[PDB]
Amino acid sequence: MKIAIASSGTDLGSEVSRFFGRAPYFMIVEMKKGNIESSEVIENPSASASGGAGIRTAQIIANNGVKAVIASSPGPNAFEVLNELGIKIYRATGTSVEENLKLFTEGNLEEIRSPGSGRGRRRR
Repeated sequence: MKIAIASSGTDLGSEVSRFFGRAPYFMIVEMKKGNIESSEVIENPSASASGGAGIRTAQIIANNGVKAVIASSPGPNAFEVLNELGIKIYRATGTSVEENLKLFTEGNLEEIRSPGSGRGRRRR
């Protein structure tokens, strides 16, 4: 279970920045026993040059094991793929990264998912 805070700046000034679209600063938080065991931050490579990018960084967020993605992208665009992926989507109403961390440990924020193995209806 890894919690990833979109934007979140790089220190303690960018409180969630604003929205999640091309934020070249996705903070990664590998929580283990309710105690952040690793707090790092990865910046985007060329968010202002490649063709059709920004929300494409999501594919990479899933390759990092980020089972949690708290962001505030404007529209179901990002939440659309994160859903077809199978990861836990999260919404960032707006508050701060420091508080967001302890906020995920209490399941305060909201999350959305999309299971594909429900209602067992086998033919036989």
